[PDB]
Amino acid sequence: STGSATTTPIDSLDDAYITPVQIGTPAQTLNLDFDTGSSDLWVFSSETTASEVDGQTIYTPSKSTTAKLLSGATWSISYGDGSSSSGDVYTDTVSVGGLTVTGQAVESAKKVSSSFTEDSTIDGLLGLAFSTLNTVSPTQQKTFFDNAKASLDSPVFTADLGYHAPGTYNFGFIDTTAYTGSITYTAVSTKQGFWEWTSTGYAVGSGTFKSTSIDGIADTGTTLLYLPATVVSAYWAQVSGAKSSSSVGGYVFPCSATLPSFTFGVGSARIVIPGDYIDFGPISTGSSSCFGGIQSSAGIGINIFGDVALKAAFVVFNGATTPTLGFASK
Repeated sequence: STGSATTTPIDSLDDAYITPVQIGTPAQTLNLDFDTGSSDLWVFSSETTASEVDGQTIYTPSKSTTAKLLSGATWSISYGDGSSSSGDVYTDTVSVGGLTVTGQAVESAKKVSSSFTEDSTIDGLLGLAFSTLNTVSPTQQKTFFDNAKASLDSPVFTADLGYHAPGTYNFGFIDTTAYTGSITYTAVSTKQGFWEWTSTGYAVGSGTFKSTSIDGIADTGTTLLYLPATVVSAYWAQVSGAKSSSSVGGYVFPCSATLPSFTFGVGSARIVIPGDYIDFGPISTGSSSCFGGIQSSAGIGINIFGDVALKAAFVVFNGATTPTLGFASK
């Protein structure tokens, strides 16, 4: 089997991407944030505290003839941005882009933190990291990909995120029309539950490439590119007036600037992030200070190849017995 679904930016900045997902019988379609940095499929629901729902579409298990309470199971997750959610668990039929999994754990939110309530466009998350990170207790549950894997034509999914445009998540096949050149594959460590890999270096603009190992995670659920402070300082030093602002929470730059590109290494290959992808717009409405899309990972404890980096590439998440990641230009 295969599936193919379009993923759409939630706003003009590509702060996140939503993909329609069919849950239950008859189908209830919710727009979920596909997150290769976590491993829970959770949704706003008929059980979510009413004051914490503000425009989201909810899953109502009592209206699904295939829903079943997973008796005794609870979940609770906290994300790197400080947001969180928790609740109980149903199993139900879940389909993405024509690919169907029966018996998928659908984690129904009883509580969500304010940033989830405040984002009316995201109806929940669909985790695509390794199932070892799934938070369901006392019986840990499998991700949608893990459940689908054996049925797929090939045990892979691909992320093709757009810059200020829709893109695609494919399951079970690699669309050879969706990228240019060849795909370079690189080793993955699953020891922390992430799609963790080692970039071979970077360049700023037209500058020379610096060969240096940068361990980090491929995380579709993180907006920005978070790298070591040395690398990030070298980037922003090429932008007149750019500075790290403790009050804003990272590097800002004059909105009048033209940003340089940023290149990262994948083995001997190179992925180029155009400068425009690094512009996250005014820090507050009408400000001439703009927020940077490359930020320091110092204090986060891990480097994160988030959407800013991933959207510059066609990315293969290879879930073969020994997982690997593939990157191609596009």
